[PDB]
Amino acid sequence: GVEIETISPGDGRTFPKKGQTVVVHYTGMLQNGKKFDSSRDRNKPFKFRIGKQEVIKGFEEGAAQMSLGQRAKLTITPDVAYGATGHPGVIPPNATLIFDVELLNLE
Repeated sequence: GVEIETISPGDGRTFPKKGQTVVVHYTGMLQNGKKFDSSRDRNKPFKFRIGKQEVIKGFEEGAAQMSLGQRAKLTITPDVAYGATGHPGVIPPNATLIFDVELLNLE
């Protein structure tokens, strides 16, 4: 599953709903802190819809637990990331992933 360690608190009133577009900045890393993806490096906030499987299950689940403005570290185990396969070239098999996620807006 997903564990969340808060970095900055959110507002505690605005949580993502099912189907809702959330806008985040994120950095996706392997368990050693090696970055494999970052919206920050693109200078473009990333949008996806909660519960529509547009991102890995753990990312979606983690963001659903966050309130607007919150920044959190998500620890995501392989069964809710890329599993035993992994992502060839990108994510090794059975990889635990760490995402630094900031919830910037809900649409």
